[PDB]
Amino acid sequence: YTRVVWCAVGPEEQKKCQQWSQQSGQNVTCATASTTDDCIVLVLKGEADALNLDGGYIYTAGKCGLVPVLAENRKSSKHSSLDCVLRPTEGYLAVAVVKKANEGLTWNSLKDKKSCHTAVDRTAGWNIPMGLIVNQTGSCAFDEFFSQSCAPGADPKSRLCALCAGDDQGLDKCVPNSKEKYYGYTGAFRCLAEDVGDVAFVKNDTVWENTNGESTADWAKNLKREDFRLLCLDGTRKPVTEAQSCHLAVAPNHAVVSRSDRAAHVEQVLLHQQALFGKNGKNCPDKFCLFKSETKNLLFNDNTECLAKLGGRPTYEEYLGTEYVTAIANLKKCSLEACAF
Ligand SMILES: *[C@@H]1O[C@H](CO)[C@@H](O[C@@H]2O[C@H](CO)[C@@H](O[C@H]3O[C@H](CO)[C@@H](O[C@@H]4O[C@H](CO)[C@@H](O[C@@H]5O[C@H](CO)[C@@H](O)[C@H](O)[C@@H]5O)[C@H](O)[C@@H]4O)[C@H](O)[C@@H]3O)[C@H](O)[C@H]2NC(C)=O)[C@H](O)[C@H]1NC(C)=O
Ligand SMILES: *[C@@H]1O[C@H](CO)[C@@H](O[C@H]2O[C@H](CO)[C@@H](O[C@H]3O[C@H](CO[C@@H]4O[C@H](CO)[C@@H](O)[C@H](O)[C@@H]4O)[C@@H](O)[C@H](O)[C@@H]3O)[C@H](O)[C@H]2NC(C)=O)[C@H](O)[C@H]1NC(C)=O
Ligand SMILES: *[C@@H]1O[C@H](CO)[C@@H](O[C@@H]2O[C@H](CO)[C@@H](O)[C@H](O)[C@H]2NC(C)=O)[C@H](O)[C@H]1NC(C)=O
Ligand SMILES: Nc1ncnc2c1ncn2[C@@H]1O[C@H](CO)[C@@H](O)[C@H]1O
Ligand SMILES: [Fe+3]
Ligand SMILES: [Zn+2]
Ligand SMILES: [Zn+2]
Repeated sequence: YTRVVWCAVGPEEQKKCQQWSQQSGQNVTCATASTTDDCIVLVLKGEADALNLDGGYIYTAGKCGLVPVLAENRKSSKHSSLDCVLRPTEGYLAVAVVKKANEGLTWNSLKDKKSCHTAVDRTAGWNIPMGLIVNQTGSCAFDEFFSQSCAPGADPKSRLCALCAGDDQGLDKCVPNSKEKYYGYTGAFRCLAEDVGDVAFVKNDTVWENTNGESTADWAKNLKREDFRLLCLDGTRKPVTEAQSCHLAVAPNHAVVSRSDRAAHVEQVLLHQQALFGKNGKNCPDKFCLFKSETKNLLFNDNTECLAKLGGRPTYEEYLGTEYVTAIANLKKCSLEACAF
């Protein structure tokens, strides 16, 4: 009857997907690709049905005619009465984080310092910070601003990949999937924590989830929040508790995309799947939890409370908002109607 094919990016997501596939009685199955771009192509071809994406990729996917189905929703103070599935999403804060110990480093002295990015083309790790850097720089030269970086998905042999480490044994350097040690929110923050870079571009949640005992990963277990600072755009430095006054931008939540002709079908099965393995699901802690992967953010961010319905039936532009959509257009003149494929 109603069977959905999920697209996993890399071997670790593949493994989580296989687990979810087993436990769902094959109501969901898995396709695997090496990168997000490749997963998008599988969906266009019709060989995969769906995957969850950061806003940067929702933009790529959108030009290709894919559509947002459901969005990640995390815990909230305000909007509290409403059920998670119906509650509007709040977005996330993209911030630039540094070590307190690295004094006199401000937004205005980042020139030729070392940077850690989640990946190329992602919202907090790339589009926002580079969008800003290009704009206040006049130059589309973003690859020469930092002396060295880890920016997964850039040319392996460039300075933008210099700080990337690859895997266990040094392979897959700078691949934009979790084989790369410094990939994604967790990896970029690890890049800073281990003093590989001077600055990481992540979101506010990442700092709080890998400090003060929240993570039990060994590179993060001794980390303290007071040891970091946020860099604000006004040239000041603030404690991490101040993200609401010291952020680069507010980002649209990650969301599930699918081909438009499959949207309804994909929506139905996942609402059912989340009842079963979601945050309150018939079986989260006993058999399987869709929203956990021990801080690795596999398939979905681990802080996800549920996947929310989008009311207003957004096109991908409305979903990303005009604000962010122009930020991307502008950045992309550097490196108007298209679809990468
Ligand atoms: C940056 O990111 C970090 C990490 O995401 C954010 O911090 C996280 O924020 C969440 C919620 O925003 C926080 O949740 C904890 O909060 C309390 C602590 O015990 C727990 O339960 C509480 O429950 C009650 C009711 O459910 C409620 O209090 C009530 O408030 C009303 C009205 O104000 C009042 O009448 C009474 O006082 C009520 O009791 C609270 O809302 C609260 O939820 C939660 O279950 C949970 O433990 C996370 O702990 C926190 N994450 C971490 C790891 O620290 C941060 O907000 C982001 N900042 C910015 C700037 O956006
Ligand atoms: C890099 O550099 C460019 C240079 O501007 C910048 O591009 C864009 O900057 C503006 C921000 O989006 C954009 O202005 C448009 O937005 C206007 C706002 O709409 C108004 O809001 C009110 C408030 O509630 C509403 O009532 C109502 O919707 C109202 O219209 C809108 O009026 C117009 O569409 C404006 O054009 C500007 O057009 C755009 N400029 C260019 C060159 O495209 C990028 O954002 C910069 N990049 C980064 C990362 O900052
Ligand atoms: C796989 O598909 C369906 C999703 O609803 C589930 O089986 C359904 O169970 C209900 C109630 O017993 C029936 O009304 C449906 O008709 C059943 N589906 C069909 C068409 O056979 C089943 O739970 C799902 N598997 C899991 C574990 O996710
Ligand atoms: N509190 C907020 N302030 C400003 N913009 C927001 C906020 N919440 C969500 N957004 C934006 O709404 C857009 C989706 O309509 C997203 O791009 C997101 O950036
Ligand atoms: Fe993101
Ligand atoms: Zn703001
Ligand atoms: Zn509309």
